[PDB]
Amino acid sequence: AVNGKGMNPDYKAYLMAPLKKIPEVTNWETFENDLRWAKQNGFYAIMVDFWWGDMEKNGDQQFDFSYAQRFAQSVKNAGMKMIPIISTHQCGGNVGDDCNVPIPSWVWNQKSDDSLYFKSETGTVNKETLNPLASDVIRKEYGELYTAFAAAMKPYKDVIAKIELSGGPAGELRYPSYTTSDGTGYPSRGKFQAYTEFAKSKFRLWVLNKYGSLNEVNKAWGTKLISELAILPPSDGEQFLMNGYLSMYGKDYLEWYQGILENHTKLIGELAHNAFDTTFQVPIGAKIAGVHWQYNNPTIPHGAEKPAGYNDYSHLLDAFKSAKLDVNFTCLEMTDKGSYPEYSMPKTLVQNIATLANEKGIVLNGENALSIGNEEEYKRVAEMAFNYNFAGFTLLRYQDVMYNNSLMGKFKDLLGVTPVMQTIVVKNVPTTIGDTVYITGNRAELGSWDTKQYPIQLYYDSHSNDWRGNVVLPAERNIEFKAFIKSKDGTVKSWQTIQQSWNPVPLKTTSHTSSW
Ligand SMILES: OC[C@H]1O[C@H](O[C@H]2[C@H](O)[C@@H](O)[C@@H](O)O[C@@H]2CO)[C@H](O)[C@@H](O)[C@@H]1O
Ligand SMILES: OC[C@H]1O[C@H](O[C@H]2[C@H](O)[C@@H](O)[C@@H](O)O[C@@H]2CO)[C@H](O)[C@@H](O)[C@@H]1O
Ligand SMILES: OC[C@H]1O[C@H](O[C@H]2[C@H](O)[C@@H](O)[C@@H](O)O[C@@H]2CO)[C@H](O)[C@@H](O)[C@@H]1O
Ligand SMILES: OC[C@H]1O[C@H](O[C@H]2[C@H](O)[C@@H](O)[C@H](O)O[C@@H]2CO)[C@H](O)[C@@H](O)[C@@H]1O
Ligand SMILES: [Ca+2]
Repeated sequence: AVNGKGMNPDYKAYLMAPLKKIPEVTNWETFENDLRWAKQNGFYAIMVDFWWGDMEKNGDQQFDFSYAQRFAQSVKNAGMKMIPIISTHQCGGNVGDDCNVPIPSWVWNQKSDDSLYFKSETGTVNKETLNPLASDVIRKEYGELYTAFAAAMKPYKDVIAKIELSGGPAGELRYPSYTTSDGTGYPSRGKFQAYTEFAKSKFRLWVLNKYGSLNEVNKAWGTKLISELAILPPSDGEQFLMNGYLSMYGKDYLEWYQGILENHTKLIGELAHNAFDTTFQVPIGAKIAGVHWQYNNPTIPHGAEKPAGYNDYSHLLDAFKSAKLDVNFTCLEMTDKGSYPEYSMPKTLVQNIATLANEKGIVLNGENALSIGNEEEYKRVAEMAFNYNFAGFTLLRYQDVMYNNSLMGKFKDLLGVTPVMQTIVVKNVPTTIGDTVYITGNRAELGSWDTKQYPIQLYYDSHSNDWRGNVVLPAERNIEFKAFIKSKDGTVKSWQTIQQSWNPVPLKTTSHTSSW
């Protein structure tokens, strides 16, 4: 893996449940059998949406966790684990959505202003999820929902492996900047979503709080604003994305804009921890979308990410570390293109997020953005997952492998692996002062024969005079590998004479000794 390390010893594969409730797909008996089958193919747990629209449909404090409870019961009967996603967003309307579960209708009556929803550059209103600006309403509702959920699911604490929170549209921490109705669907530029009166008002106050008075504002922005009312979000999102973002106004606007999501992250992280830490004691995470289009567009750089709220990923991730939330990213199955007209760079994006997350020490999880119908995509996921220290991978979605045996088989081999620590020993290596020995092999967990970025470093043993090291490997899979020497300058000097192999890697920890 990167930095001479191996794969993450805690890696686990999860299966995304269907969008429709199980009873709308099959019966519980078959479901339990499907779970037992998934478990046999390497899946540790099933991740599932529990919609707010279902749990608190009738009215405030009128909860119904019966479906959730019945679901967990079958997961228990099947000896599986589950990861509930407390989906406080709407189901249906997004790409590939085969459902219709809007959030409780009554929640909208809690305000007379336009503080609860979103409004785009061109006036399009969106109600897929509560506007994170309404932190007072969010604190109350999420707070009550989370605590009610914890109590209702207490009997199933043993089958809950982790809990995922919904931070916005499609359960992702972002603004609803790419939608059909707003004319911003992939792969077009996104539209800023801060045009409600309430949003304008908050930005205005934030600016004034930062500089004190209009005069200081004008001084900092180098503008000639006539009055406080002239402080507004961009009038033209396209011109703003073309070069306005470069000005001091631009930087302030984007800071505030992304800042709303960061504060939201801290808020739900606090509520979640207060509600679950004692009862469940399981990790809590949230999702970051993979807005890969318009990434390298020369005219409107990062023209899709910025409107979505993603301007500075480093700063964004700090909010996660701060809230004590693990991160779940996507687009692990895609490769870079970067050509007109999509200017898509998903892999570069993933590499960047992973690196940042690793540096900050944030537990990293991932998913595939679109359905995978070919083995090649599994390899892409494997390459990313096993070389950038991912702790978990969730496959979307259930039916794709559950009803396709050959596909399910390719996943078991490539992704449904169980990491096991093994000792690799290499004798008689003709190393000279300055050299270091690494191993690289055929599987992604071994760098896929890469000597540049992913080789796994070994350590010299001055007592037995050989090179060794404890490496994490995929249990019960066949591997081939060879050690090689790297110069002080990083040049590959030579390779082990004969290619080694382990068919397969044993399930118990032991050692593989070979000679140069
Ligand atoms: O709030 C000040 C001003 O902001 C916007 O104008 C920006 C523009 O969006 C940027 O692209 C760049 O040109 O800087 C401008 C500010 O000098 C709003 O369009 C405008 O209505 C508002 O007064
Ligand atoms: O639903 C949010 C979702 O949006 C994106 O998915 C894209 C997909 O990558 C494109 O190929 C095309 O199908 O449009 C989809 C929706 O616009 C992100 O890739 C994904 O990370 C994000 O969760
Ligand atoms: O291209 C990857 C390749 O790596 C190994 O082959 C080495 C070989 O062991 C060295 O003696 C020398 O020939 O460099 C080769 C790499 O170009 C693996 O043995 C091979 O299976 C793998 O495809
Ligand atoms: O059930 C999980 C969520 O699935 C959809 O959202 C996915 C989307 O299908 C995928 O293309 C994107 O890359 O990731 C999101 C987030 O997992 C539904 O639209 C969501 O409502 C569900 O929560
Ligand atoms: Ca409530």
